[PDB]
Amino acid sequence: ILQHPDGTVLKQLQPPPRGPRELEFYNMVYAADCFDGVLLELRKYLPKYYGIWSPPTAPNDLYLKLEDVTHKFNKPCIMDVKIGQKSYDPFASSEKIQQQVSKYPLMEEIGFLVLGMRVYHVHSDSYETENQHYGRSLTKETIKDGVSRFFHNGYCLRKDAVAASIQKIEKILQWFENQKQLNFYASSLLFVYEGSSGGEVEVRMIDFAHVFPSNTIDEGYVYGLKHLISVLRSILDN
Ligand SMILES: COc1cc(O)c2c(=O)c(O)c(-c3ccc(O)c(O)c3)oc2c1
Repeated sequence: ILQHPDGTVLKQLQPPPRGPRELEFYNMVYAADCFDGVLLELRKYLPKYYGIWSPPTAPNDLYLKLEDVTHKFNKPCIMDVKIGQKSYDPFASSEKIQQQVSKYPLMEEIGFLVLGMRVYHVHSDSYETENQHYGRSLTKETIKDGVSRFFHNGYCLRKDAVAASIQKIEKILQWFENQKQLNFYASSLLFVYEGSSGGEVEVRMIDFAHVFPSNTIDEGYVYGLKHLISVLRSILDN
């Protein structure tokens, strides 16, 4: 993900079929002639999309030009959380389903997975980062404390950012409770708050290489959001 100074990032398309599917998702949602109310409302929760991009001398090399959701922050604290009970799509082979469930076998039980975090610590004027193995190590016994770490700045728990995150997730949940036309697999929520207020908190949906047409509620995604809200809610009692 290449960061441009003008507040928009360039996300390289994943290899096929994943990159192409993510391009068609953004194109569908941000279609200039779209008047589907479900899709127009969905735009509120995604990074703004500026179209396909490639370097002038390299039309082979495909990127999505997207809003940098951290741009308005001075010391952004960033957490990426995968949502859903299944991290594989409805058309995966048995081998791939097994590979995806083995990556984190608690996905069905918990409904979400912390992919990484970058947290600003006030006393040291520095960041502490957690990679993919942090969230994959969390169980039902340790998910609450695992999530809490994102909101602890070295001297206090940022309950303002926790409460704001609940309020922003709730609008996303309401969108999912009022649509029956898309199911989202291996998609995420990007959380951002100000490390240096309630407070600039940004919560945005990202990662759309496995979004499919459907006739039903995305039950796995709803389950994940609800459980994530419940965990964040319990953190307010710390
Ligand atoms: C579909 O994918 C997207 C779309 C986006 O719009 C952003 C985005 O805006 C962003 O800041 C980041 C990001 C930047 C720096 C980090 O350290 C980090 O963990 C995430 O990832 C994105 C991914």
